Amino acid sequence: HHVVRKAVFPVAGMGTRFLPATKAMPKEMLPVVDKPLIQYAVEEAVAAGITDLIFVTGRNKRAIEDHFDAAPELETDLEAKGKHELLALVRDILPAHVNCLYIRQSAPLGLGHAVLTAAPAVGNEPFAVLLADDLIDADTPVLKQLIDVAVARQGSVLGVQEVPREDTRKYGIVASQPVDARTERVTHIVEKPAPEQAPTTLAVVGRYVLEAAIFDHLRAIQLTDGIAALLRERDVYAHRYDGKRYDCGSKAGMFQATVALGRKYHGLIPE
Amino acid sequence: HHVVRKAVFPVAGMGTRFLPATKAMPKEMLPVVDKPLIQYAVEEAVAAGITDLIFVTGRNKRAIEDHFDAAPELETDLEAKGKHELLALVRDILPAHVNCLYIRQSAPLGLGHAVLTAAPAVGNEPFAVLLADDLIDADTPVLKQLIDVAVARQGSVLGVQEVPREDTRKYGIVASQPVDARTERVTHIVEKPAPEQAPTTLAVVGRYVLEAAIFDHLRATIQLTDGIAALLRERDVYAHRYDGKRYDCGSKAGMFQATVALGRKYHGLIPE
Ligand SMILES: [Cl-]
Ligand SMILES: [Cl-]
Ligand SMILES: [Cl-]
Repeated sequence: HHVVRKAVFPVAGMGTRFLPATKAMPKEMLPVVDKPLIQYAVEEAVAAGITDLIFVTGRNKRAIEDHFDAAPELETDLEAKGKHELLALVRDILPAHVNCLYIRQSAPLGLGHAVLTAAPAVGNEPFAVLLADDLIDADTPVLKQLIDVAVARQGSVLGVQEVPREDTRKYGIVASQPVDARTERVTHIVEKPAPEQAPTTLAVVGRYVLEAAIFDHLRAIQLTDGIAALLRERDVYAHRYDGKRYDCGSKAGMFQATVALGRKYHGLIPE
Repeated sequence: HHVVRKAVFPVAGMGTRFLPATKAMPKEMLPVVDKPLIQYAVEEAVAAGITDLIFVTGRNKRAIEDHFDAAPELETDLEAKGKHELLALVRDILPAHVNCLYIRQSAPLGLGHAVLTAAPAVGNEPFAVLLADDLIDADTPVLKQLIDVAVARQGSVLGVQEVPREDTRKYGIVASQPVDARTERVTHIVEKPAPEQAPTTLAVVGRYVLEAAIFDHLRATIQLTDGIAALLRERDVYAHRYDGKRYDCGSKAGMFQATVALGRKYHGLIPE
């Protein structure tokens, strides 16, 4: 039976669109108001039952490590000033039920190589993948929505979003047939199809629950290629999750996320 | 059938005996001539067929990571300064089939906590543990000697050696009975006994092949010796008198003698 307790977070984003701010920190450490992108994704994963966090690092790996590892000198300067809500902000980033490990990717070779880099830490277990640039604000954690489908259907699950047909050249797009109102069986995947040639308008977003059989298909490359090959052996579903995704891969999308989440969680309003 | 492919290296040694040098470097990064202690132990593990290296770090974890991760600017400065045979000493520390991952221990709480810290990376597999302060110079990698026993006899294996009775306060000491001329079946283990009350003079050194059932005994409630003792009650634990010379680099005296001896053997260095 399916138990998903490990999650892989590629956190070596170069973030060239955000240079020079990403000169000394990876893209996934840039904050939305007061919280790095990667912390939203970690909080989602932990809310969904993940206990083993696997960070795949690159340049400036220290920004990631220093964020999630304990910081005694900080907690010192904080509790000497009797700051309890603030200590909890730092110390309690992770519950004590949760552990992290770090693996350096050999070179920036894309998401399929980042996932394969995590194999020694995953073993022969299904596992999650979360791309922190896809900042999802949802009433129920999206990874949990995906895990629940993966356990019930017994297969890998890709998170998908309905997108305008005119925009399909921006995304990986599934070819799939409905099996219920939100979940589909995937038969093919196509990267950046022309709008009139796209098989659906269901775009892959950066939330995956993958069976460990994927690793052998990544050793045979791109993650979409490894999933395409996985389908020929095992079951792969897509699930149109309930939630609002902010694409923080662009400055525009990162800016709208700051506005929207600044408003909703911080009562910040533009002049 | 036993497959040992993962090895845990606790590398958060405070090395208070070596302060101030270990202020900004963990103890396991101190070099013996031209090589950090931890690289000798990694090279033994790799020669023994280990492919997944698991470093349990603490303070100054950066020195460990930067030593084993790639360093492109150094291959640059090497190519500009003229060297090229030096590239192999740097790029080729690890073979291409070997990977490293880093877990931070939650606090310096002893070897048993350090082993348990590696549990998420090891899973339900037998695994090796190597303490880099125990620098071992052997014709055959000691970890290989122990893994071969572990596979043949289907149990955990502690690396052991005879020590003077007077020194038993420094070691975990096994009570055991012989199974062949080098391997013993462990019946008990005692942490730092008084010389006159030590059950034997067979000391555990820092090489171990442990079955994954040890993790649950390290969670049951903290010392590695207690985990092994509990493991004995349910599973087989052997001790193996390995072939090789062990230098106790945990003291300044033992690190000094490793530098003199390996200086002589491998670098042609002789006190004047
Ligand atoms: Cl640094
Ligand atoms: Cl310690
Ligand atoms: Cl634990």
